[PDB]
Amino acid sequence: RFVDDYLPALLAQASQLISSEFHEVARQHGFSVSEWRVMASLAGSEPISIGQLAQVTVTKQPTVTRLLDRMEARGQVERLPHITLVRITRKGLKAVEHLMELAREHERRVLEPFGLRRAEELKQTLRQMIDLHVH
Amino acid sequence: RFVDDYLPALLAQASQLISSEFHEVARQHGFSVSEWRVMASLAGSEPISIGQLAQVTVTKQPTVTRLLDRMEARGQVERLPHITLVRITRKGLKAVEHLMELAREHERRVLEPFGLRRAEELKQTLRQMIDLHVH
Ligand SMILES: O=C(O)Cc1c[nH]c2ccc(O)cc12
Ligand SMILES: O=C(O)Cc1c[nH]c2ccc(O)cc12
Repeated sequence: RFVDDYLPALLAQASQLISSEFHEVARQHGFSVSEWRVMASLAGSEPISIGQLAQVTVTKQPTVTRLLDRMEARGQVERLPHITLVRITRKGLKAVEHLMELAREHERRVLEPFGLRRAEELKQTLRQMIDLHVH
Repeated sequence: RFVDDYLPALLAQASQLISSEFHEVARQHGFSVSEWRVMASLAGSEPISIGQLAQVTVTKQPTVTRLLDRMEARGQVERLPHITLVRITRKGLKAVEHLMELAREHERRVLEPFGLRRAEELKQTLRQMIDLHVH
């Protein structure tokens, strides 16, 4: 059956199922999905462009702009001129650091049954695919 | 940097980038994303439940119900009693079969740089992850 082996369908189902699990934790800790993606993507990062942030958070750029309006109002991120760059603030980092710990724990549980070899192979393949297909 | 290696972010970016490429082709051939996912998921399949279809198409069940209302009106799918099951009709299969050929061609181009070993490993890992995390 086509869909059983079709790569884009497999990627999309695996992604939705694993992410939905962690999104429950994120909401339990007062975060929306979009807030979690923005703060976790900026944590430990150099300032990046709005376009880069939109790509990594898989969010449309106009949606990201509205999101940054309100996250900047709450002091969690800051927009800078270089093209507009964006960074997480210390307030945002302190707000998200425990959640990032929990995210790493959840990821470890998801990948443990596969073993280190298969887990690293999966992550490397995904990184290579992103770098080939990004615009 | 957290996000560079975080599995759910990697899965979601790879999935969005590869799928967006094929969605362009689907629209060029008169299909919406949701129509493509439903018809391709049902092609060659036994009738499946609305809940199963919602999971495989990564679409919320109420959205799927509205989608099936209009796809059934166009004669592309049919809802049956067993729990409601759903199948593709011959009209729907004829409408989507060429697009499925093009989808297989696009998938082959996406996976060719990785080689058969890495491609099969990726697909097997994704299938195993889906089967572990589905509800
Ligand atoms: O839209 C995409 O590429 C991702 C996707 C998720 N579920 C699907 C089921 C069938 C299909 O053809 C594609 C998909
Ligand atoms: O929401 C998800 O699990 C998927 C996702 C896509 N891009 C992200 C960037 C950072 C992050 O923590 C998660 C994600």
